[PDB]
Amino acid sequence: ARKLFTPITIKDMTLKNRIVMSPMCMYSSHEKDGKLTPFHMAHYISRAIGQVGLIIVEASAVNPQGRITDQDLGIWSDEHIEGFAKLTEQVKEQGSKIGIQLAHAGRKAELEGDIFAPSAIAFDEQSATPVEMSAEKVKETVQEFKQAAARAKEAGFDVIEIHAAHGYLIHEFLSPLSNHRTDEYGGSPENRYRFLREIIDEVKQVWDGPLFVRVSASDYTDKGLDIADHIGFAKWMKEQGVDLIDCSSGALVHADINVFPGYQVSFAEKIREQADMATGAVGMITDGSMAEEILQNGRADLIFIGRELLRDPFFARTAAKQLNTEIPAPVQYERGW
Amino acid sequence: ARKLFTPITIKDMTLKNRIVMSPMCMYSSHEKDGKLTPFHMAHYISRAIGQVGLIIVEASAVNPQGRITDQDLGIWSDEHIEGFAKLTEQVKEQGSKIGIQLAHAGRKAELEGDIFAPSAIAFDEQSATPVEMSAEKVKETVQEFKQAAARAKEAGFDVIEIHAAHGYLIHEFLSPLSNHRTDEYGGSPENRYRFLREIIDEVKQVWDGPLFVRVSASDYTDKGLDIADHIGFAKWMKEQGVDLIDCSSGALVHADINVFPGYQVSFAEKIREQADMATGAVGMITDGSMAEEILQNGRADLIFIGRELLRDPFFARTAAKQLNTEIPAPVQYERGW
Amino acid sequence: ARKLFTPITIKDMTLKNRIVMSPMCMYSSHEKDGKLTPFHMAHYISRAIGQVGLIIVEASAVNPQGRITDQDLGIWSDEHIEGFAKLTEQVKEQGSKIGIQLAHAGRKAELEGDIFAPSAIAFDEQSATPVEMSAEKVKETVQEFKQAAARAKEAGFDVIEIHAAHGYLIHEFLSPLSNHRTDEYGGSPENRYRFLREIIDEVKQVWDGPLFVRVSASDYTDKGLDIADHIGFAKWMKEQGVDLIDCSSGALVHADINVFPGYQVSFAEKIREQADMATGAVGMITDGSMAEEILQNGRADLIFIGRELLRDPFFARTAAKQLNTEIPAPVQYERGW
Amino acid sequence: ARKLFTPITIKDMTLKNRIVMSPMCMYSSHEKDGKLTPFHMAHYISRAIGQVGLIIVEASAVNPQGRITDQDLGIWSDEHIEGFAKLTEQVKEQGSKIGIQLAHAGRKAELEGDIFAPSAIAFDEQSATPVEMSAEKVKETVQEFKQAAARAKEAGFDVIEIHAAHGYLIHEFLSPLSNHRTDEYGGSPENRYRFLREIIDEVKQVWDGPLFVRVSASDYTDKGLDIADHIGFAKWMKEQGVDLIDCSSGALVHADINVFPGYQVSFAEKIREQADMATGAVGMITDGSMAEEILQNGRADLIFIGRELLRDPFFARTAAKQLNTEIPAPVQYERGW
Ligand SMILES: Cc1cc2nc3c(=O)[nH]c(=O)nc-3n(C[C@H](O)[C@H](O)[C@H](O)COP(=O)(O)O)c2cc1C
Ligand SMILES: Cc1cc2nc3c(=O)[nH]c(=O)nc-3n(C[C@H](O)[C@H](O)[C@H](O)COP(=O)(O)O)c2cc1C
Ligand SMILES: Cc1cc2nc3c(=O)[nH]c(=O)nc-3n(C[C@H](O)[C@H](O)[C@H](O)COP(=O)(O)O)c2cc1C
Ligand SMILES: Cc1cc2nc3c(=O)[nH]c(=O)nc-3n(C[C@H](O)[C@H](O)[C@H](O)COP(=O)(O)O)c2cc1C
Ligand SMILES: O=[N+]([O-])c1ccc(O)cc1
Ligand SMILES: O=[N+]([O-])c1ccc(O)cc1
Ligand SMILES: O=[N+]([O-])c1ccc(O)cc1
Ligand SMILES: O=[N+]([O-])c1ccc(O)cc1
Ligand SMILES: O=[N+]([O-])c1ccc(O)cc1
Ligand SMILES: O=[N+]([O-])c1ccc(O)cc1
Repeated sequence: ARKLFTPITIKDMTLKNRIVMSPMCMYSSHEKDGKLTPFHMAHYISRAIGQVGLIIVEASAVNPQGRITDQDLGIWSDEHIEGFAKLTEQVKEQGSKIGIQLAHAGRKAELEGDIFAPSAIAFDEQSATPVEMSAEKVKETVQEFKQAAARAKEAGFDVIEIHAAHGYLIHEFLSPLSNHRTDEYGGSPENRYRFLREIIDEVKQVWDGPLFVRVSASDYTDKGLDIADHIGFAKWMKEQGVDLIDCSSGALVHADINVFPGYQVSFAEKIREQADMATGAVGMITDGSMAEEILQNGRADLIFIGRELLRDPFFARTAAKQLNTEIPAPVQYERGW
Repeated sequence: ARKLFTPITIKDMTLKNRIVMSPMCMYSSHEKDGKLTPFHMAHYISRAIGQVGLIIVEASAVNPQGRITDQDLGIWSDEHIEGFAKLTEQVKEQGSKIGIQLAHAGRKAELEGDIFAPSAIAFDEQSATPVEMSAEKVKETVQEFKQAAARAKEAGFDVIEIHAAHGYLIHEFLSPLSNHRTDEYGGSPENRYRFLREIIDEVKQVWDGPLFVRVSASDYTDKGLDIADHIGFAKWMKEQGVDLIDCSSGALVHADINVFPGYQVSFAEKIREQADMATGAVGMITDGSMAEEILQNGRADLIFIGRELLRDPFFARTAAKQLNTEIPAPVQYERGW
Repeated sequence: ARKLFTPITIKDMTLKNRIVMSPMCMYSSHEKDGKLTPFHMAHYISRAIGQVGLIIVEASAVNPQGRITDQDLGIWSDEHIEGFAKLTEQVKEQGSKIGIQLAHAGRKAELEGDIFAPSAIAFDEQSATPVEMSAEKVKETVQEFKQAAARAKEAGFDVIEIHAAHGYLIHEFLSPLSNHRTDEYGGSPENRYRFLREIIDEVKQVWDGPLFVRVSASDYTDKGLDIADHIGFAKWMKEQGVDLIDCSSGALVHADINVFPGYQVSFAEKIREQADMATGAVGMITDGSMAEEILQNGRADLIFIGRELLRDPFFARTAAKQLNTEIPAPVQYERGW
Repeated sequence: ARKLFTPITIKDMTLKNRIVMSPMCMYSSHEKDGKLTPFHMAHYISRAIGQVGLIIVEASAVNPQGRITDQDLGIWSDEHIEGFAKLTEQVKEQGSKIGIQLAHAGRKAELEGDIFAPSAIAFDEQSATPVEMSAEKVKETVQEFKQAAARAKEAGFDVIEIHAAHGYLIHEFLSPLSNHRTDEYGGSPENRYRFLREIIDEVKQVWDGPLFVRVSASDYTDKGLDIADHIGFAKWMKEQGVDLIDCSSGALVHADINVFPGYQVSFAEKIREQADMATGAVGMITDGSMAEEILQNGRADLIFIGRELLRDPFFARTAAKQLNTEIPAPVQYERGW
């Protein structure tokens, strides 16, 4: 069978195909309490019916002030467990595996009141200046990722992904453009990586399953991080037990980015080869032919699909047809697929 | 703009477009009690997110022995109201109108114990011979359609459709091939239509909203019903206040049917023109071009889509693209659609 | 199989499928002598390689002053025979049948010098007033259609189509909006039809093969011709031996026309049913599903494709795929189709 | 504009886009004289009307016994000039540039009589054993490529490509699996490359325009040539003035090849980077998205399309639509494109 529909096993978790629903914020928690709503249930479960191998739930805040907006999903309270337990059970029942992206928006948080970051530097001219986290606060945040991971495990998730990309809190600590700290969390690449290092180690104390980390492989800015920097971080993550690196890019600050089909694939290929780390490719991949080429030419291990899954929830079927192959259909739709 | 995406008003109900999700059994009520399950919620709500103007819920039995299978949805108990109330609230919240198809499988019921029909004539060689309904039993069944309609209203449905097609109970009374009764419910076309006439009148005593009736416009069999007979029934339904006739065909008995794109459209066009009744076209309609042609040439008023919505839940978007036009996307998917 | 790809026989001509390349002017006779050029050869022959059942060559003038533009093809001289003979030989060699549309632009001719029409009435504000043809001039023109038909036969064409549509000379005589004559060629519907009647009879004196006539089934204007008038003309054409009526519409004068997929199909269906005449459907038909629906529901006998064949010369292949069926490919492309 | 539709200049020749019609044998010279036929004219010219930037004419034999079949095109006689001159003139008139692939089938020639190769080793068990070319014959063949190039120049071609791939004569000399010669044309990579070296140098004495060379970048066989070998040959070709290397693979002998979308792209990327040579990518590239990715990620300079151009002669238009961009349409089809 096509590589796109060939299984892969990661830490006891076996995915039936290589299609992954990339995490995408829905801004639909209208009660502003970070809880799930019927919309979220239908939104996610429908792609499970659609045969996506792994569905990654949108950025879920580990602290209420770490939300991007007050409509974001959260996982900062035990009260969030009940809802997530229902979602994981139903997604798995339809045949898919499910993961959750643990997040903290840092200086890009669009909330009232003080927002936090490694240094008091605003995202742009239209944003509020964040408050520099005290060492105590940085360590409490590490514990919040750990506590959130514990809740995710209890809720039944198969995979946990750490959001270290798109200019949010962890990415802010990683890049010299946003981190000007003078303590143990700033300076050398070792110190800039320390926040992520501690998060990974603490999460490992409560979670032994598949662990993914999403990164922005380049800042596309002078004096910022580039692929060489991320190959270095990737080697350190490998040593810590990270199973796969989800390769995105940009958004730390505004930058000129040449966007085209497969524009972020070179990052996934370089990290995979140089860091001997499994990688996820993402970025304007909209058909089965490109997905297959990426996998077959050894550029990545999983194909993350975002916007095409918003246009076509049953992308798996469409891709199978494009590749002239067959895949199992959800039982209820056998007479249509 | 395109007619397919132009609003239409029926009674006090306005549909935002003319695309309808044709009723389709999901055989997913696993507890065998006719109640809804999480799968049903995701299945239906996802097409509401997908912008379908009107979603018609699958055949729902008005009596437990009227189910096609023990895994069918039901509406014979007040215990069914709670679940349906949640479903209608969520589908409408996503922007669509919702209907329910009231049904009774008659001699095609696949259940243990006696099954019923107008006459003791089996569907085929592999089916049990049904019990001829006594006149009182027929009247009790009319009351059950009435009681089911009352529950549908309480649950919040916008439209009610009577299932008088596909060889089920009502169709069985309508056709001389299956109705050999010699009492008030058999013989002349008027008497064969009496059961449906009484159901329509009783339903109208508890429901004043949009009322649709789905028919099989031909039996494709010698001595059976043909389009001329249905044009006649349509005129009577118009007099009774039926708002639209959903035009399907066949299934009373096995028959040779030439299937092709738009194979049932001639039924919708003839009933529309000769009975001055709004009609719904259904049958191998899979793209926006054909849908627009049917509406623009005056062959039907609503376009019912079945299997294409199982392959593409977001058919509305696909059709809009095919017609080189734009439609509103669910707010959450604005950056993908 | 699919009706679209089932053979059909007209007289002594059998078409391998029911797809027809609608006549389309290319304005490529640069020497202004009506002769063919290399571009015409590649343009037409490529659709023969593409498996179109019947290819109809663009409007070819029967008199030099009957051209739409000085870049049009012509068939008014024996000097035109040599070129056409080469074209018919090559198109037929590739497996298709070929026809030619005999024409005269009348008052819509864009040439220097006097132009002719049934009455001295200009097409519009930006057009020259035509000279009213004397009775003798009308008779000379009938002889020119006859002489052109004889040349078409000598050149090897399989079908001859008379252009009686789109506001050109013959259509001008047919409509009371443009024909105000008081002699034998004007007044009653019979007299307005006389010019076409004589052309058909004279052409039949030199041509006994398939004869098509393209009409504009409606003027979409008050006091102008409508489908009822054309059903009448169709009955007369049937009596005269015309084999098929190619159903287009409009262009006699400017008018508001609602265009959409299959907007001219009702004309083909009504003429077919009421005049018992084979018809060709044309007008925004761009896919195999609609083509099959038109044929299966008995709305027309041949499907004429214009613009979609300019976008996709191999539409036959595309349509076959859309209908989930297989057709023979040109031998040279067996490893691609 | 998209890179796929961005120009590129090679030795005074400017291509308007990066789409190239890969050379494809048509086996249509029915007179067995290597001359062009109307089919060839329509076949090639239609893709020029279709806006392909560069059209490469199929393998054309430099010696009659170098044909693959007796139906192949040839360029071994001055009599072939007349026909080619007409083809180049007409393709250029439609807006495209045109090239020709100079070839000699070697041991894969399917002709009666002795066939030639560097060594007496058959292609497979179903093929005739070739005659080992004498040194005199090898040198005469070099002169035939030179003489053929002179004819191509006189005929008006814009580009000349040397066929050194797919197991034909030149490839046979390059690989140790097929070349066991003990003279100056066999042994070391220098001697195995000598035949090609002399062909390039002699062709340069009569042709100063764009020069392409198509190679099979791997034999996919133990002890055969691999990408490392071809990177080496590429460096030598660069020194000799070759402008671009058309990167194909296989066919020297039967081998197990994993075929998938873009399966030969790694060869084009590696040769481009390591030999600093412009390259052409080819192999299961069927859409504009993949074509754009290949160009944008710097994997090749030109995108060669074979089978998709047999299915869709107007691939350029399709690709433009897929990339959401606009390109000029042939004047005659402005109302369709
Ligand atoms: C509406 C929307 C919401 C998104 N939310 C998230 C998110 O919560 N976490 C994340 O890592 N990326 C997020 N992304 C980025 C996507 O996951 C994905 O990486 C990006 O769209 C590139 O892929 P695509 O071209 O397949 O859409 C979002 C994108 C969109 C359009
Ligand atoms: C899985 C499945 C379930 C169906 N269930 C119902 C039903 O409950 N009631 C009904 O009236 N028709 C039912 N139908 C018939 C469809 O509503 C529809 O009329 C038919 O499929 C023709 O349309 P299509 O070609 O768009 O699918 C069902 C069809 C399928 C394939
Ligand atoms: C460029 C062009 C040239 C045409 N030339 C002719 C012609 O010579 N004769 C004719 O009867 N119709 C002519 N037509 C009308 C077409 O044959 C056809 O009936 C019309 O485009 C409707 O079909 P379509 O939607 O498939 O294109 C032409 C149309 C176009 C766009
Ligand atoms: C019918 C046919 C004829 C071909 N003839 C030639 C040829 O003359 N010269 C050549 O170098 N390749 C030839 N090829 C190989 C193609 O040019 C092309 O490299 C191959 O099909 C891979 O690309 P594709 O997937 O885009 O078709 C031919 C392929 C086919 C299917
Ligand atoms: O809402 N969005 O567009 C987002 C949200 C989170 C993220 O990581 C990237 C984009
Ligand atoms: O839409 N859904 O999938 C749902 C909706 C509500 C619910 O309680 C469970 C699942
Ligand atoms: O399950 N099914 O296939 C069905 C069920 C009901 C109906 O009206 C038609 C078909
Ligand atoms: O393009 N073509 O098909 C042609 C061109 C020239 C010719 O003499 C015959 C056919
Ligand atoms: O050039 N054109 O657009 C035309 C030419 C002839 C015709 O019958 C219709 C349209
Ligand atoms: O005919 N064919 O399939 C061919 C011909 C020539 C070539 O280089 C490769 C394939």
